[PDB]
Amino acid sequence: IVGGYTCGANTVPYQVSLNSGYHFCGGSLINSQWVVSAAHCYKSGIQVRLGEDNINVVEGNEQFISASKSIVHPSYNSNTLNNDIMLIKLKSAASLNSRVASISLPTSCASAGTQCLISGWGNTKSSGTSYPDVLKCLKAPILSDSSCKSAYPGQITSNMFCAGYLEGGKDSCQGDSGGPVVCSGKLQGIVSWGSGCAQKNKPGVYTKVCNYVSWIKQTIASN
Ligand SMILES: NC(=[NH2+])c1ccc2[nH]c(-c3cccc(-c4ccccc4)c3[O-])cc2c1
Ligand SMILES: [Ca+2]
Ligand SMILES: [Cl-]
Repeated sequence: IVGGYTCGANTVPYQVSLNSGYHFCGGSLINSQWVVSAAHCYKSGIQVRLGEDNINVVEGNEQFISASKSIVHPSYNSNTLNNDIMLIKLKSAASLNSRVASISLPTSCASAGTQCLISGWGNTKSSGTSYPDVLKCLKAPILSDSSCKSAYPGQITSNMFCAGYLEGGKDSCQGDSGGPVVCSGKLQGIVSWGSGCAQKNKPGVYTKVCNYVSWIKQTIASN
């Protein structure tokens, strides 16, 4: 997260770190046995780490659970990143409490102007790499479709939305992919891509979760 602030330990209880010997992507807990992340964060050997703040120090509250299976959306396109969503089923259910809690899926999509909270352990520099130990937060608004399409002509599908600041300075970045974009207590987006990080007129692009709720529900119900 570039231009964000330190969240404060366990203030984002649905945030998870996907780990394979190092942190490579974020994710969101939506119930005690399932996590939602981005399809491009897929790999084998994923250990989901819940209740984290400093990802390099065991401080207490952490729950490390292995993924039993990861379900990449069948229509995921790695060249356009259209349908960049994945569901991860945990080997055992997590113990939910005040430090580990799930986030609700939306019933409707959000409107431009909605203020959301994006979090993650990704890079905090736009020009260079500086990875933090603790979780960073950023409050950012969803942009209108015209501004998004005007910024990325020909690359935005109906399953994506832009959120951020056109002046530059604040954005999600590498290491944040797969993580949550929460607005009014509902998970509206998943960190997907962007051109650089925090550059002027190049806002971040997120997977529009409201378009996948029936898919998530049906897939979980059958797995
Ligand atoms: N400007 C943004 N808002 C933004 C958001 C998420 C991002 N993720 C990345 C990213 C960069 C390099 C590699 C990966 C990557 C690739 C495979 C698996 C996991 C992460 C990224 O997610 C850049 C990147 C940029
Ligand atoms: Ca830790
Ligand atoms: Cl267009």
